[PDB]
Amino acid sequence: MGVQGLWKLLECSGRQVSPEALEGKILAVDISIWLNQALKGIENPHLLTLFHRLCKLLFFRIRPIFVFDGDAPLLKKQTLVKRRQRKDLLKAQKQQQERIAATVTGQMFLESQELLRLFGIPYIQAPMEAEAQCAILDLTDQTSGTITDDSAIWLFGARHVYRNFFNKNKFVEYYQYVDFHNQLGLDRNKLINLAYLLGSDYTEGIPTVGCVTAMEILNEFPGHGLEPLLKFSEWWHEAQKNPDTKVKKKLRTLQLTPGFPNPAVAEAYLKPVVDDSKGSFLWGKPDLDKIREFCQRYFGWNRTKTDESLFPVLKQLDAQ
Repeated sequence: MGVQGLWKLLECSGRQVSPEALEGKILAVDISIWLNQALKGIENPHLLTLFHRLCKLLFFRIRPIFVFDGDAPLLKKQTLVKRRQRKDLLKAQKQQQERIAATVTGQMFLESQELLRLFGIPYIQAPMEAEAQCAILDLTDQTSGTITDDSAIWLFGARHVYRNFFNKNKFVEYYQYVDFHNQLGLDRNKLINLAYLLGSDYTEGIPTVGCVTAMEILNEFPGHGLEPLLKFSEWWHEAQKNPDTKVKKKLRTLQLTPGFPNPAVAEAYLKPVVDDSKGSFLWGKPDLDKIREFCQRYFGWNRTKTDESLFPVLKQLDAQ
């Protein structure tokens, strides 16, 4: 999700840790990555995965806050419209394609929230981007960080990220921004400029521009904030207009969108819509009896089958 493979660049800034390290931490959990994965495709396997995942969290005495997406921002809605209409090649025919998609994500929102309530796990509906709201819970010190596999959080200014926390590999990667800012020399603004080139949810990139081509462009036009891309654009708009060899001749062959770099994109990552207010989050003891019913209704699980998974979690919670 987000950018094509920003994770590849950050590999070397990631300490591996044991789930046991996360014990006691308040952590934002991004559920929107799960919702999206499950939207494509045994009955209710999405809920089963959520069920297991919740057990892992509570078993390791993590106090998670689930964050669901609010309204999609303008740039996102626009870039999804261009890109879906670039893949194909009536006006109310796609309006029905978005209405069925909106009920399916609508049920899945409700089903997940039910399960969370039952496990005493608090959730919030972010205003805009969950990732951004998770990022601001991070910055306000309301969480000790975010559990997500979406590299986008970094662009919304996340400090602490736990990645691959739900994997068949089962090595939890812990990243802090501070460590990749010092060890790979990669700041927030550089990561944003990379969005502009590699392409993101807020902007399509430049077609033939990979991790390597992109980094070359930022090293070729050193600057602060958006300056590097502004100089790149100026030079390119000037090495187009006037028809004498130079090292980064590769760039002359690239063809960018007219308004690039549109500062609206940087603005959306830098000053996103979020709830800065200090919230009162609570954590309930899981309603064993109501989870048994849920598992009966959704998985067709007898009590015992539910109990097999649930008890180890509960007994594991009743030590400090």
